[PDB]
Amino acid sequence: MLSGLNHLTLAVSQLAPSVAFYQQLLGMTLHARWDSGAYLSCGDLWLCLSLDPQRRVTPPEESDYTHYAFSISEADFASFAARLEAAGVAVWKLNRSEGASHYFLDPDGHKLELHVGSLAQRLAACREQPYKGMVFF
Amino acid sequence: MLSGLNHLTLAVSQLAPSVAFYQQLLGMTLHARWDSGAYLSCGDLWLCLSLDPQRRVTPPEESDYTHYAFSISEADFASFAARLEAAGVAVWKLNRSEGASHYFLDPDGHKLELHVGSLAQRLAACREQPYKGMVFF
Ligand SMILES: Cc1cc(CNCCS(C)(=O)=O)ccc1Br
Ligand SMILES: [Mn+2]
Ligand SMILES: [Mn+2]
Repeated sequence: MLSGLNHLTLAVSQLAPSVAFYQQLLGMTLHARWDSGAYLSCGDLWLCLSLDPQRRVTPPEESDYTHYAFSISEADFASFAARLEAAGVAVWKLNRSEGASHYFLDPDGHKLELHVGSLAQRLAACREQPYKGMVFF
Repeated sequence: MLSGLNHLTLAVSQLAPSVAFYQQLLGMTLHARWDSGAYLSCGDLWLCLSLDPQRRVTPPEESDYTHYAFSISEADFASFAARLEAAGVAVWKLNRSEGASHYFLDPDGHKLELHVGSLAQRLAACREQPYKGMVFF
């Protein structure tokens, strides 16, 4: 059967600024870089950045809600979000509809998120403040 | 400090066929569903399906290379690929890299992959046969 996410691959329009964003700004671990891509890790996550001439820099109003959330502790969340804000990182959402989250964009407009909490914690919170029509299995 | 992927959220145009795809076809566990979304798990992966009127059913020629790969064992790979084929699931790429990979599309055209192999395995292969311009850290 399927056992988890093997890797996340993001198409990027310019390799160097994307590597800098994920490694320097977000603090992910850079393992390899070549003319057309890079491999990073974020804890157990394998992230690939793939240089793609088809990737467009996409404003958030032009893309759907597909997004990628990274885990951060309650102790680190606010200062990390504030550092991104002070660095001029663009945002895409303000309303906290799924808990403690900070919504921000990568250089190509990929929709990213910092989130505090697990799925179990989100289910427990939703039992008290459920989304409309919610059923739990 | 970021510690991993917290969740992957896919925007979907029709919630029922997307739930059927991820739960019934791909075997993920459905934890909750509401009028505009669902939460599933696949091992450690927290997957959210979010009903989004902005999601277009997108042909693979019209999207970039961003994609989401799920882990499967080598022993299970061929029968899972055959299950997807029986269900008429379209393929968007042939494998030409190390480790088994099956590249398939979800109902809205999200680019998915089954992959056998870790980052460590990929890096080992790359060290022996580096991509053009490849540098390691
Ligand atoms: C830091 C780094 C950069 C590059 C890009 N070098 C570009 C050189 S040129 C003269 O063609 O502009 C590759 C690997 C690492 Br690691
Ligand atoms: Mn989210
Ligand atoms: Mn891949």
